[PDB]
Amino acid sequence: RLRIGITLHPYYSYVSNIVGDKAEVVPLIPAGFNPHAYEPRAEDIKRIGTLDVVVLNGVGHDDFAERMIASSEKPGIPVIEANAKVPLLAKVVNPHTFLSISASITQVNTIARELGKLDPANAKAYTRNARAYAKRLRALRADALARLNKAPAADFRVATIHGAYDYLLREFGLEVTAVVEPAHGIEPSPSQLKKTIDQLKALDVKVIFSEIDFPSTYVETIQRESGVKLYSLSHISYGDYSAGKYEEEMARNLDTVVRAIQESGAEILYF
Ligand SMILES: [Fe+2]
Repeated sequence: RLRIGITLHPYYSYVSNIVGDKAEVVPLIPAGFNPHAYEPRAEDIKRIGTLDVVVLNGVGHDDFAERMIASSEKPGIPVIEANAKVPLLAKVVNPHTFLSISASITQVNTIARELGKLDPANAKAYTRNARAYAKRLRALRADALARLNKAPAADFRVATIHGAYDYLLREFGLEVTAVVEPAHGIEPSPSQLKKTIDQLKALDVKVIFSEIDFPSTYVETIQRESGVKLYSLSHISYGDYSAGKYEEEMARNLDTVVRAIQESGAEILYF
């Protein structure tokens, strides 16, 4: 029987939906911890010794896992690189591939394929379940985009605190004008925040996508100084691990974006 290690919350959703009850899904770090903050611990490193495989993002969102494997009782534990077939943006790679439907479909497939070689007695079911999960994801996207009447206007500029939504917004045909955090998971300095606030003003940035999971203080200040409309998105990293979390949280993100586009594209009449 298979014991599969996962690093982030969406990967628990991918692996749980591929295996069903044919394997155990084992989170590497505890639920409740912020994966950006998490500093490898003794008990967590010992757990790797109980695993057979570890499913990694490996593009910059689980470096802690690559480190905790090297100090484990299994330094040469079979590793699955979930983003092996995923086209990335932009040495500076955005690791938030999991906050995109098409990028998730490629990761689910890569995972089910590689798990199939490790457990050949269940490769049939893993392929079978990956097609089932993908269908639920394609429809999730389809329904969100079916609620969008008009495409955003030429002047529809968007900004985000965390550099996590470049992949999500790509599926709407949108680009992020500005990211408030200078580097991934790095809080800006007051000098940095003043320049960002100055750039959102110069470029007439319409909406700002803040964090639901681990919010920032400086958000009210950005909203105050620039008059930009605030909307919140989920990195899918807070609380409990579950099979449904990814598709649950993701559908909300897709409707927040649909809401943000429609709330700008508000049509009036007469006189
Ligand atoms: Fe992140």
